[PDB]
Amino acid sequence: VEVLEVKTGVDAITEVECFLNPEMGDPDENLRGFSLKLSAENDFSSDSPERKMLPCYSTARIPLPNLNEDLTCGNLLMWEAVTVQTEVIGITSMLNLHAGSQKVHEHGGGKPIQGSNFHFFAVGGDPLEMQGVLMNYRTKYPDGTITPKNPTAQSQVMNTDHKAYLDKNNAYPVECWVPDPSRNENTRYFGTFTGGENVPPVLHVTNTATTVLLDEQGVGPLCKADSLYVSAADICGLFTNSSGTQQWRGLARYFKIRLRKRSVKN
Amino acid sequence: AITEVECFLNPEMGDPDENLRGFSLKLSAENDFSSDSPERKMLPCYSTARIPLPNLMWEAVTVQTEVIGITSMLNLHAGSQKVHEHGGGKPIQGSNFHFFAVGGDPLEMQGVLMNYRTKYPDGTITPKNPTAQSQVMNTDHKAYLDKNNAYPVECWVPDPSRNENTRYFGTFTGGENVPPVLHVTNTATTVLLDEQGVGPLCKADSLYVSAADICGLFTNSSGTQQWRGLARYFKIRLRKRSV
Amino acid sequence: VLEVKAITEVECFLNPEMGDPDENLRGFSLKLSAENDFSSDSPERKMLPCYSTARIPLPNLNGNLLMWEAVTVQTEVIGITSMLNLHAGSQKVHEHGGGKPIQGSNFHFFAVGGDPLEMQGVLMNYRTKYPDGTITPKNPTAQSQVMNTDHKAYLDKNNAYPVECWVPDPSRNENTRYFGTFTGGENVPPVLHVTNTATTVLLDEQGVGPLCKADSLYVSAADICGLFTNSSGTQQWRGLARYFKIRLRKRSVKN
Amino acid sequence: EVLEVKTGVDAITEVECFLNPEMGDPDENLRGFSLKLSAENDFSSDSPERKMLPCYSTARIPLPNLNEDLLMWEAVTVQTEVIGITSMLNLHAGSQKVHEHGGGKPIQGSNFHFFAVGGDPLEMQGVLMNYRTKYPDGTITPKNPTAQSQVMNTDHKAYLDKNNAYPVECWVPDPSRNENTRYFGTFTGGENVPPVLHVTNTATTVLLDEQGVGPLCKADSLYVSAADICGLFTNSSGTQQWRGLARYFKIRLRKRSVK
Amino acid sequence: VEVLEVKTGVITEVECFLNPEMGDPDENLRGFSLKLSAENDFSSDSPERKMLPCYSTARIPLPNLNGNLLMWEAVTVQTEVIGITSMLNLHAGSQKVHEHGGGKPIQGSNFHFFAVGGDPLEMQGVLMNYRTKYPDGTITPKNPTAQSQVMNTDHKAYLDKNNAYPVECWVPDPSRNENTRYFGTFTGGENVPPVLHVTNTATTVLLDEQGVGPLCKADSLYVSAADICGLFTNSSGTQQWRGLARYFKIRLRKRSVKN
Ligand SMILES: [Cl-]
Ligand SMILES: [Cl-]
Ligand SMILES: [Cl-]
Ligand SMILES: [Cl-]
Ligand SMILES: [Cl-]
Repeated sequence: VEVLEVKTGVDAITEVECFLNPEMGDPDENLRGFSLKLSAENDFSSDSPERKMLPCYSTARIPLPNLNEDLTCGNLLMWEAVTVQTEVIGITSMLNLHAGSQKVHEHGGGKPIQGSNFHFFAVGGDPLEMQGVLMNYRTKYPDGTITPKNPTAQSQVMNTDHKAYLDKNNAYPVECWVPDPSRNENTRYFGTFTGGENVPPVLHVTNTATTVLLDEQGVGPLCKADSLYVSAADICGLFTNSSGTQQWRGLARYFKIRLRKRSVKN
Repeated sequence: AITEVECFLNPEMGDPDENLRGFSLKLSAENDFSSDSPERKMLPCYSTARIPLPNLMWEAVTVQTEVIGITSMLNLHAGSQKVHEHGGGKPIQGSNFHFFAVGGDPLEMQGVLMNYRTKYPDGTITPKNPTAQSQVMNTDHKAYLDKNNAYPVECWVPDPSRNENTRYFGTFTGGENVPPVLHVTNTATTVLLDEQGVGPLCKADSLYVSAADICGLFTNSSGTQQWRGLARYFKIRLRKRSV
Repeated sequence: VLEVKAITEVECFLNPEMGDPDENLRGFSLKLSAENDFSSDSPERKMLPCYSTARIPLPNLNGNLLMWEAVTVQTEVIGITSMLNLHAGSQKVHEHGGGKPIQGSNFHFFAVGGDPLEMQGVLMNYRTKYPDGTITPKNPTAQSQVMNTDHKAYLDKNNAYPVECWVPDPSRNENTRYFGTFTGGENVPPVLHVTNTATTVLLDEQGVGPLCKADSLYVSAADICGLFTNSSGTQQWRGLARYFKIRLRKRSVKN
Repeated sequence: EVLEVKTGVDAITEVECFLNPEMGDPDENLRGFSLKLSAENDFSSDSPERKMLPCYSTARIPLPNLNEDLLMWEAVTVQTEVIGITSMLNLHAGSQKVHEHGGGKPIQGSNFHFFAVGGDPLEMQGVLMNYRTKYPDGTITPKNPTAQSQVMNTDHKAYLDKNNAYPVECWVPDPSRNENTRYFGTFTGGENVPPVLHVTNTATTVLLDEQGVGPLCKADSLYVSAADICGLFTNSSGTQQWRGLARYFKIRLRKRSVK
Repeated sequence: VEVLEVKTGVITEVECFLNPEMGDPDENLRGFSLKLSAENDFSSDSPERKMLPCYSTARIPLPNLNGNLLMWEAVTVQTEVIGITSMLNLHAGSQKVHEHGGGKPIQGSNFHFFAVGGDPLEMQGVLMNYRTKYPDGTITPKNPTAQSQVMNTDHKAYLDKNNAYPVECWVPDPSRNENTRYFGTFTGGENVPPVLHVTNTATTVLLDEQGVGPLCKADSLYVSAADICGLFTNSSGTQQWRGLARYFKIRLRKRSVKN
């Protein structure tokens, strides 16, 4: 994390940068960035996934410099997030087809990472707000995860009881939660899910691409209590081991966020 | 002057028992066209809701919408057939349909059938007195989407010759191995204004939302297959217009 | 072509013409044969999808004259959700599985003009012996497998011009606008969109749309959605109807 | 040096043509196809037959004669599409059944669609899969290639100056040249690649560069070039042949003043 | 440097064809990698040097232009992959798709990347397997840990040597590269079709949001690339990366700066 006062004064611009690590499970000390091997074919009535098999959302709160020296003034200053540049880091590491992966056929190279993937990021001045949805409401989730409380069959579609803040890194399983479009007035989020056994990962990098965070009235997220929130999930696909077992692979996400000072009423 | 309303519309995939809400009954295959009698719980239907408004007319101006719970398909540990020996479960994939409508009147639909001789089960509303022409265009088959969980998706499409007071959007992608591709963002808005700058006008102080979101097929360990659907969120901005 | 002068709307649903092998299978073709030698390729009539077309008469408005000018079209394929019936007739994807979706080669095409669509003949196999009731390239040669300029036709009859023999002619059609997409392959997914919010403008670079020459408006289409695979393994083309809503205006022209 | 566009009577013209594909044409009945594909030749003994090799198509269109000593014809737009795309809906003839009782296999697999419009012949750069390929009489291929010819060897410069002679697998348009040509190509490779081809008489490609100047036709000649390999046709035996289709061009030109 | 106005008056272009560095296992297999190994345990993963594609780079020298000084500024780049049609050779080396069929197209995982800057490309290391033992002649992350499989900020490198930095080890660094523009797309998968476009009508603008392009502060311009097109499958079943050269044409102008 770096917080840089690029310019000071009324038109002050501060740039925050950070690399958010993925939280795929990390089943042992040497497989950081991967999940535990996937189980299959568990009956809905006895589906008890292991902690390290479940990728979770990544998140961090980044403290910003205090702007208000007199807290009793009629007008106070807040940091306002105006743009974000972001990309997934280490995509070329998937070109290692010599280590660990099942050969595609006899005498062939290793099988590329492929299959279902999810790429998501958010930037806001409050924690990202999430809605819970489950494949199977009777899944017994493991200690260390935070998942929908008292789920019912309705939790497999929409159960409005399942509201949460993404307020803990490596705790909210990606399979249980989505960003909540009925809330998040102070966050911009973006995600794409692509499902399937053989789905090719497609990932772009460039330092020339910027996303604008301003709403239709020209206001970006406002950093409450001088806190900027970054969230991500970048499940790149499934790594298939020589044995045939499969593990999720994730990669870190870079953020560069440009902020300006907005005057608001107390 | 301006008001916003929102709704989470649940999918109606069939719901074969109390536990399998959001899924259909397992799919039958290979019925002859002359003896095709599908069970009610096997047929996804269109979802719809009528949203009352404060009582000039309310004009629908924009809609924000997205499919809810897409990441739930990352549960590959529960119920699904292994992709190979020692491998994880098979992702939901295959034919899918994503559709929504916003209107001041119920959605107007036209009936088209794969097989006109299909015997549809009690509880569904399907084209009446179908003929072979019902497999192409039979203009007799007009309906209003006036009941939730009743009009099967396979029997009905939005009618482009009507719907003067509704805007609708859908995409059908067919095939066994088709990957679901779903995007979420709170930064996308669809403007509902026509070329004259006029949106859907809510006739009896009612706003109509409609959806179908069949995400693909879930393959059980045994090889059987079931539709999986997801709820759809709507946030509609309305303004008052005099008439 | 002088000033614009007033406004009328026509709409039509054009049925597909996939072959219709019996009275129950409207919208399908006869099952496909395979592996006919080029020297003995005699397709049956009901196996061959043809272009759909209709002529829509308009009011007769007549030194100068007035003509109906086509300005915009809204069009879409009708019944796309019918392909979610995987219980009827289709081969199971595997044991205990649902039926196989319609998929594979598809062609989606429409045209709007004030003359019949002008077409160019091109054939896979020039030696194909086409059946009675079809209108195909006359006196074809090896060159008819590439470009043979002899093969000019008007789409002047419904359910007669096989889709496999004919394409819209880009060297002609001055008074028609046409649009088509061919996607080929064994397992290609059908992808079809619907919305009543999309309009195709028919005006050319000078703001002039198709002009209905003898008070007739022409619509044409082909919407082969893919192949339907029966339990036996036999395959049939499946097609769907196309809707047209065309807005016209009155235009002054010199005689 | 380019001056003002010239307007007036006869300052505009339009030309059109159809360019036939050059896929090999293995016998008198198989126009538009290649000879069946061989496979698995060692790089040291790779001798493709003439009729197995698709070649670029090209033609020169004469324009109304302007005095070369000052005006030149300037190509402004081109309308172009592939002709006969629906012919691939013939699945009854020649093609291997997809399975027992099934229809024939569609044409699919690797494909290349390319066109160019210019006031000079298209300038090409040679690149080879295998520098040791022994090309047959009747083809013009990179001369005296080396191992470097499998990547970039700048000796391999050629003009597309002969129809049905330059194999598509040996040559690409040269981005370091072609100051007076606009070219456009897409290669898609793979066994099962679906052909995707659009037609419409409403789409135009503008040939003007960033200064608003199109190709200038040197001696009242317009050069058109194309390659449209649509995929592989699979015979019932399992053998495979390239299938190609003709391309139509309609080019609009204007007179431009020069010095 | 404080950037002042563009120096106007009676702009230059430089160009380069940058060769791919796929490993080149012998004198005849320029542009390919060594055959790919598979299934090496993470604890004993020792790739041979000729199996590892590396980033390509070149330095283009420029003449010095000199209170206010002048520097060359890169405004636009035209770039494309060279030799894409070479993949239509399905007769040489590749395994037949089925009995009596043609050869298997190049397909599978591919990466296409370029950069243009006034300093060498700045890179960040990320590994599939931190315990990989890389071969002599490669430059790879130093003292990697488990954290090196996600983000380890210690792994910073300059692309300061051609055919040395393995593609699999390094990515352009978005936290640096203030004076370079880079662009890349990774497409992974066993059977991914290559899709490659060529046209001389496409230009990438290298100006930033203030209208300033990369500045050649030490009178040098840097081009960098990786173009792994896919995997070639030999008749034996073995697989090799295939790469192709990348063309660059960069338009430069003179920019005044404060000393
Ligand atoms: Cl909860
Ligand atoms: Cl009815
Ligand atoms: Cl004829
Ligand atoms: Cl040469
Ligand atoms: Cl390092």
